[PDB]
Order: sequence, then C-alpha cells, then structure tokens
Amino acid sequence: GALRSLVLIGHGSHHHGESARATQQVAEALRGRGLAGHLPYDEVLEGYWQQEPGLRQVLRTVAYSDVTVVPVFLSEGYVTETVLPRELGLGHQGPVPTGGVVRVLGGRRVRYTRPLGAHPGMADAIAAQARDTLPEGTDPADVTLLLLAARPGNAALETHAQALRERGQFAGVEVVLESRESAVPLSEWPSRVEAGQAVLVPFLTHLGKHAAERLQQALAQAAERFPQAPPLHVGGPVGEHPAVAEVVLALAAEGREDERGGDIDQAHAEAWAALRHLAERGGRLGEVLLTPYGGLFELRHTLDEGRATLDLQTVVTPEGLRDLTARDEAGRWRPIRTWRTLPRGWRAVLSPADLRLGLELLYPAVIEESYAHEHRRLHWTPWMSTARRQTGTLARVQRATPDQVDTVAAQVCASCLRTRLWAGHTLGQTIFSGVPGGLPCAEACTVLLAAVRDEVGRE
Amino acid sequence: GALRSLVLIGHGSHHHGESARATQQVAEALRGRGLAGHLPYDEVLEGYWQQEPGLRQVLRTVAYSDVTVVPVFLSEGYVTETVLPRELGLGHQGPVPTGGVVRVLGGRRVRYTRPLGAHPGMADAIAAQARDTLPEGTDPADVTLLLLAARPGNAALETHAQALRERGQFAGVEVVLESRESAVPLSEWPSRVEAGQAVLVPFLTHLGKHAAERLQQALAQAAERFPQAPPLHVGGPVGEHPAVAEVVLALAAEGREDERGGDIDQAHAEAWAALRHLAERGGRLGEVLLTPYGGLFELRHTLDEGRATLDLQTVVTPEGLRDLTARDEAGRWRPIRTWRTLPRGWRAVLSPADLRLGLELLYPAVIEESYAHEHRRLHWTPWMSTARRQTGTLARVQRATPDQVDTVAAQVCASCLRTRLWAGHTLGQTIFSGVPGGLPCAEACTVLLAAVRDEVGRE
Ligand code: SF4
Ligand code: SF4
Repeated sequence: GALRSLVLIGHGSHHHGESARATQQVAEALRGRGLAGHLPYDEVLEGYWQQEPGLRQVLRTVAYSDVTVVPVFLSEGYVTETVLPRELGLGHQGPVPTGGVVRVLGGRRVRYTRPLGAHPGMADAIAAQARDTLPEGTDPADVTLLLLAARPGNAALETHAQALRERGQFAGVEVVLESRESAVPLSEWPSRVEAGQAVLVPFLTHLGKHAAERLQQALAQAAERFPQAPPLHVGGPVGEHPAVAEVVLALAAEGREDERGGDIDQAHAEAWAALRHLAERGGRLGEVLLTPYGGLFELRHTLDEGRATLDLQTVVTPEGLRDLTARDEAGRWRPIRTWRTLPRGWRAVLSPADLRLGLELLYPAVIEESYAHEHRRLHWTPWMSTARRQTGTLARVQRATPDQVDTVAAQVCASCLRTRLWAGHTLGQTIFSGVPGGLPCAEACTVLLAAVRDEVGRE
Repeated sequence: GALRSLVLIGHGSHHHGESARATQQVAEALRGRGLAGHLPYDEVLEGYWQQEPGLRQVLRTVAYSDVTVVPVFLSEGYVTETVLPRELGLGHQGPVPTGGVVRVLGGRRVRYTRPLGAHPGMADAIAAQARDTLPEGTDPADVTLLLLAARPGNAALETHAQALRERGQFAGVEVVLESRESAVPLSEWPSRVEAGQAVLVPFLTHLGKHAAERLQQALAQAAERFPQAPPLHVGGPVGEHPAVAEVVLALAAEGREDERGGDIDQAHAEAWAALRHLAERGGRLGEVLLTPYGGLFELRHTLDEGRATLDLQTVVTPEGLRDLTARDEAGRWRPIRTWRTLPRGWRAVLSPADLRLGLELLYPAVIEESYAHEHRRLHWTPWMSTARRQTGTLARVQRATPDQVDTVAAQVCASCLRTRLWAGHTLGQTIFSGVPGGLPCAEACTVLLAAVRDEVGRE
C-alpha cells in the first residue's frame, strides 16, 4: 500500500506498427523485471498519441493513485511540451523542469518526466548499440561513430555526442543529418573518416520505411562520391536497444518528491472485480469469447467458437495476445482496438494473474469505461471541447459544421463497436449487463479527428 | 405434387438500393398471392447481377427441380441475351424466343424467359401508370403519352409505343431519351406534343438520385426552350407499378410446354434439414444468433445477445429482416451479405414456414454451400475462369497477375466472413460444425472483380 504505476508514452500511428514497437519493447522488459522482483513499480502501462491506448484514456487505466509518466521520445519540443501534457490534462506548456511536472489529477499524484532523449544515460545506450553493430573482432578505437539526427538542432543529441567524444572509446564521433525532402550531411560521411571504419547509430525510437529510404539514398550518394570509402556498419535505431529500459528507470526516479507510493484506485479495482466475475461464468466482450479453462482462462474470437485447437495459433502471454490482435486479416494496423476488425485464427491461454494485462492490452480502456457507464458515472466530452484542444493541422477541425461532424462520424464510427455518447447516441446495457457489443465511447478519437480534418480540407 | 420455383433476376448494385427494389417489390407481391392460393409457383426467389443473391448462387438456392427464370429488365439486348445466360451457366447467347430457352442444369429443368421489357403486357402497365399519374379527373384522350428511354436503341419500347397508339386512349405516343453524360431528347419534349397536356412515363425499373436530377435538369431545359409548352405530369418508373407482377406471370406462363411440374431437389432439401436441426438447438451463423422462441424462431445480431427485447426493432417477415440488414451502420449498401458489417439493433421473429426464406434473404447461399462443403462436394470456380467470362471495362481483370489478385483479395476479402476456397485457402469446419465464422467462398464475387479492375487500372 505503497503502490506505484509507471506509464510510458509513445508516438503510435494509424498505419505503421514500428512506431509503437519501442514503447512496447521497453514496457515488456520492465514487466519482466517486475516478475523477477527488481522493479520499483507495481505495473507498467502504455499510452500513445496516435493510437489506443490513447493519452486521454491512460489515466483511467492506472491501477494505483501514484503515477509516473515517461515520454519515450528522443526530442524535447512541440509533442512533448505542448501535445502530451495538454492531452493528459496536466495543464502545463513549454519546457519541462528537470525532475518533471508534478500534478494532482483524479484521486492521483501524477509526475510527467522529461523525455527519454534528454537523459545522459542515452549516451551509454548509443555506445552499446554501436558496439553491438560491429563485427566480432573490432577495436572501437579504429571505428568512427556517426550519430544520425532526425532534425537539425537536437540539443540533447549534441550533448550525448560530446559526452561520448570525451569518454574516448571511439576514434571520433560525428552528428550526421540527412538533407531536405551545423551537423555533417550523411551523404558526405567519408569526408570525415580519414582511417579505419565507421558505424552509424540512428538517434531514433524506430525507423519507418520512408525514413529508411531517405537514409539508404544518403548512403548510396556517399558511396557514389567515394567509391573506396571505409567499411560502414549500419546499426538499428537506438530506441530498440535493451539499455533504453535502464535509462527509462533512471528518468522515472529523478525528480521524485514523495517516497510514500500510493494506494489502489477503488473504482478501477471494482471494474476489474466485475470483469473477473464475468470471466469466471464465461462471457463475451466485443468480438472476444472468454472461457474458464480449469485454473486458466482461454480467449478467442467469437467467430472461432468451436474451432479446433490445432487450427488456431496459441499464445500464453498478454504481450503475444496484443501482437496477434494488432493487425486485421488484411495485415493492416488497428489503431482503434474496438473496431469490428479483430482477426480470426488465434487462442490465448492466460493465468489468472495475467488476465487483466491481457484484456487491457487487447481492448484498452473498455473494462473501466464500460463499468463506469454501467453505473452511470462515465462522463464524456463534447466534440467542441475536443476540437478546441487541437493544435497543428488538427486545429482546423474547429471549423467543422455539426453537419460535417455527424456525416463523418456516421461513416467512421460504423466500423467501431463503441456507441458515441459524445454525439448524443445512448447506450443502455453494456458488456457488464449481458451485451457483448455494448461499449461506450466517451470522446471523439484520433481516427475520427483526422477524418473530420480531411473532410474540412476537401472544401 | 407438381412443384415449381420462379426466379426473378434484377440488375442490383454495389452502392445503391433502387436497382433491386423493383425486383424485390414484384417478388414480394407474388409471394403474397401464393399464400392466398393464387400462384402457379411454390416459391419465388431473387437473383442479381451486381449483388447477392448472385447469378452464380441463385440456382443452388431453388427448392424444386422445375425452375422458370424471368429477367426483370426493361431491355432486350446484350445483358439479357449474353451476360445473364453466361453467368447463370445456360450455354446460350443471342435472341431468346417467346417461350424461353430450356436447359437441364444440375438436376433441374430451367426455362429462361424473355425479359419483362419484351412482353406485350408492358403496354398495359405503361397505360396504367400513365392514368394513375393524371389529376384524377383528367381524360386520357386530352393527354400525350411520353415514354422515357435510358439509352437510344430501345426497340422493345418502340414496339410498345406503337401498340399504345393503336389502343388510342391517349392523344398521341412519343419516345424521348434520358440526357447523355433519333427519338428526341427529353430536353426537347414539347417538340413532340400537339395536345394541350402531356404525361411522362419512365420505361425504367427504377430511378436513382443521379438520373432523377438529370431528368429534372432536362425538364428545366425543355421549359426554357419551349416557354409555351403544355403542363407535364411526371410519373414514377413503370417498374414500380403493381401491374408489372401480372406481366411477369404472363411471361412465366408463355411456353410452359407442359403443365406437369417438378419434384423437391434432395440436395437443397438436405441442407435445410441440417439447418432446422441447428435452429431447434439454438446456434450461431456468421454474425447472427438463432434461438428457438417457443414454436417460432428469434434472430438477432450476436453483438446484441442479452440486449433488452424492447431496445430492438422487431420484424416478423423475411422481407422485413432483409430490408433491415440491407445497409450497414453508416447506411451504406451491403452487396455482399457475408461482409462483417451486419447492423445492430434489430430482432426477427419468424414462423418455421418463414425460416428458410428469412435465412436465404439474410445470407444468400450460405446454408447450401456450407452443407455441401461439410459433405466434401462444394465445387469452386478458379479465378481465371471467372475473369475470362467478363466483357467490357471489366475484362481488364484478365490482365491481373497472380500476385495482383492475391494482393487485392487479401485487402477486399478481409471484410468478408467467407474463406476463398478458389484461392487455395482451406476451411476445415463450417457453421454446421459449430464454427459461426466458418463459411466457404466458392468463387470470386463482383465486389472483388471490380477491385481487381481498379488495381490493374491504377497500374
Ligand atoms: S469516435 Fe467513433 S471510431 Fe472513435 S472510438 Fe469513438 S465510436 Fe469508435
Ligand atoms: S471473393 Fe472475397 S469478398 Fe467476395 S464473397 Fe468471396 S471471400 Fe467474400
């Protein structure tokens, strides 16, 4: 009853899975330590800007009254200083204090940290990535370290670069930058490597395919210009290296003000007790069938009821269930997990201990929002409140007519299991009073907002 | 024990519902009479070119071994002479003579008639619509009868226009043409009227919203060009008039070489015996929950399991159920009824006598195909064979590579409940083995053919 939640925030995407992969990797590694007894947290949850579990939903999902939120982002700017605290409801803008933003929201102590890329331990993670990218014999002393920035003035990266120069285990360290579409152009890298070899580490959480193409073109330009250039070993993005989890832990601690921890959140616990009572009877939630299976719980798609075990792909972890359900049957990403697009073909066998994380990853926010609606205490947010928060390209949703929003919502939300309470639709029973398809929507989602944007820009 | 089936064939659509409502209106009227005892057919079924029940499916749905197929088309031309016979598998092209084309296919004797538009009874239906359209005091001999054709070469309508002149009930009779996108265009109609009034009857099964705006547009042009034009009364499409049912009956009767009749098709009868068995125990079929309800049956969406009965819209006829499931929750047409897009919010209560029609209109061909697959005898048609039947802009599907079709099918078919047997996908268990989402796909559908056409076109 000194209990604490860690939340990790990633960018996410409507379309590309890689963009959640760094957050999901680190989350699972830290839970792993929790299983082993070396985690100063009692749970590790995820939230995303551009998919579910969303920024607006993530504090509804935390089990405990003491929460630490760490941004798994490598730059300090718009997204981290404006977008994430605004969507989180932290009422803060601009530079984050070292040590973080401390708030009281819900019945909850929340502390929002500086981003991952700001922590000095990122210099260690870079160096480790670089050494792991080399071939079995090679003295780093003979290797020049190239650090690939995503944008021009990443002040943190320059700092890490100078730390690694001083520590002196590389022949040299250069910051490289791809051109358009002062740091050294990647297309020129051999002009800076007079002897030995080079190694490239992207200072990136991940590498999407357009980005990867920009990069290999840059390198092909280099090689055309310098046809006998040093051997170059190209690493993966530092955001996927195992060391980032240790950096996340250091960031999470620095700035902590109170050492007491928190307590369990009662509303949340009540929701999950109801969920357990249902799982024990057997029951259905969305497109998922839950079946007690001795001392375990099986989950499968309701369409796959009665289907032979060996005609299914079985998993036995919450994470493997998440992964199997991340894309639809065409292989396309599912950013809104309540969409009526859950793929067939899978089975999950879960321990009683793992059931909650399993459902929370499969259907984020649904157990808690449903239970709250069942008991008429789900408060929802009108379109106007949502539209008025948006900045960037999304601010334009503010000039959508109520006809435009209804028309777009009719089309978008038809794909979804939820009922759009924020648009005046009503929901009388939920998953907790017998109805598998009875799920509340409390607020216009990121896929709806983008569609309204597009409609508004069509003129 | 002389048993016979009538099959009505319409155009249908991927996107719009009018193009089937004419066929559905006639079919439903004729089933009503068959209960009043006043029908020479023991069932009335539907099939469509561009939606389910499709031309490839409809004959497998017929209960009897003697079948009459009437095209509800107001033309007699390439579509009725070449396309419908080719898709139905009749082994016929060109002119169909009065009395039909007779074939033995499967176990059935099938007679394919001339189209609705070719029967001389259509003059009576046109006159009746004309009379109904006049201010009900009006005297016909004071009125010029204008007949709107879709396209220029409607020789059948010209035949009728001449019969109606000879009857003489009207001041005169002229054909005019829908606007492009030597009978005179509708925008010139007063050039063909010498009486002091006119009545326009569209020789169409239906009038979509596009074509309706264009008709209004043409009428505005006529009114400017001819400020002296007399008053025009505008009737709806003749295809929607109750008098068309009597013409269909007359067409069905012409040429029945005999008055013997047929027997029950045993394969079809077996599949419905299997379904009845499943129904008395309660079962799930795709996205539908089938429950014994005393001596009737209840159907609802599986997502609505447990939902309060009074929160649902109740229907009690197969046709009502069909109408309520015709569109998705965005109001978009569902041409392929096995798509995972069945709307929520309804319940059907059906007598045992209505169960089969109910299920056949809700999910065309699913019962029979599923039954046949479990008995290891569902015959599938390979892609290249489908592609090769096609003509026009659609023949372009013939250019798609195996990878191109595999790529489009993964994207399109992801929306579908069915498993593409024709593409080498296998299905080990169907609805009849207790798997709600186990449904076979025996042949590429019109929605997938159009998607492959667009892909080839884009590349
Ligand atoms: S806004 Fe619409 S699509 Fe998004 S979660 Fe809500 S109901 Fe679903
Ligand atoms: S071709 Fe694909 S979308 Fe069409 S009915 Fe078959 S499985 Fe369904």
